[PDB]
Amino acid sequence: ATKAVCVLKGDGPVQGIINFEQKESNGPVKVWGSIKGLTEGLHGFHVHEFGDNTAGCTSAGPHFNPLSRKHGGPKDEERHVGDLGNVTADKDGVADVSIEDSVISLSGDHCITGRTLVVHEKADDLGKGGNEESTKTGNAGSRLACGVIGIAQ
Amino acid sequence: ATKAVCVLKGDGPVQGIINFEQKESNGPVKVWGSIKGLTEGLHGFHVHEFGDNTAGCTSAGPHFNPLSRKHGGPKDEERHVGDLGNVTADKDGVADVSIEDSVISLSGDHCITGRTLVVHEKADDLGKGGNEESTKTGNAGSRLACGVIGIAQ
Ligand SMILES: CN1CCCN(c2ncnc3ccccc23)CC1
Ligand SMILES: CN1CCCN(c2ncnc3ccccc23)CC1
Ligand SMILES: [Cu+2]
Ligand SMILES: [Cu+2]
Ligand SMILES: [Zn+2]
Ligand SMILES: [Zn+2]
Repeated sequence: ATKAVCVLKGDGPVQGIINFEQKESNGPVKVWGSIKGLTEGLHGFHVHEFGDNTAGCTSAGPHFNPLSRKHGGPKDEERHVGDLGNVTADKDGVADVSIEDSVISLSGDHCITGRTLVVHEKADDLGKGGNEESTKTGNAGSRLACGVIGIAQ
Repeated sequence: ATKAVCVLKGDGPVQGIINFEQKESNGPVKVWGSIKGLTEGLHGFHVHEFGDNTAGCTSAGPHFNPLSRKHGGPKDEERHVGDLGNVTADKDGVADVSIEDSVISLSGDHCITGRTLVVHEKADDLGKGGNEESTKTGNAGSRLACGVIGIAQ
């Protein structure tokens, strides 16, 4: 298998740890971990293009989009490679994450390693919000925490 | 050109920013930036194998060594791919870095993107210290600051 990992930090209380594992080349990637310090509800969760956090999470640029598509949800055909939807926090501010995604990869042109995982301020509307920004960012707002996705042992 | 970047942080006062640029595929890589908060003297400077900072800089593992060689300096034929020698701080605590290396790459099997850059506690002896550890780590001590090397715009 191929493995990757991301430590999420920002300027506020949000922080987390997310693991990625891919059994086979071109097969699905399991994504799991925990994020804390959140407000209750949905927070957009995306791989952004650049693994640059020079100036904070803003430096990571737009959602990772090697296939030239519009923004969507992870269950949509029309989506960015980096569109992993939302994580959902309870009242305690914790999101336990355990999903599988077929579009991200840990090798090749869909590879997310060396890019930035970001957890956002607000819900991602998954492109269904009825404005142009919806089909670009999902209207998920600012970047609460992020980290560069790295190769794991 | 291909570009990458790394934000160095840790538990202490050391922090920095390092840029990488590779003009031609498989060509030399320019490495430049600044590290502050260092004690006066040499600090070992390496790409480590993993981009895992789960538990801090320790999680990055040994030096990036795809060819299973012994530790050396950047000028040596016998070196780890990640062996970038030392950065050198004055009394101001600053090392202003400007290196070119032809062994590291931002593509291929020697790609450093997705791995961890680390600045160490003390001098790297470039494998000339006369003990087994010299030939593994350069006796450069603990990990003051690190970050995952990411794809840049
Ligand atoms: C509760 N935990 C302990 C075992 C580590 N965990 C996993 N390990 C390996 N692969 C996974 C794939 C999908 C979801 C979780 C895991 C689960 C976290
Ligand atoms: C457009 N680019 C990134 C920053 C500017 N560039 C540099 N390249 C290489 N070394 C440097 C050392 C100090 C300051 C700037 C650079 C040229 C490539
Ligand atoms: Cu996003
Ligand atoms: Cu090192
Ligand atoms: Zn998107
Ligand atoms: Zn080494």
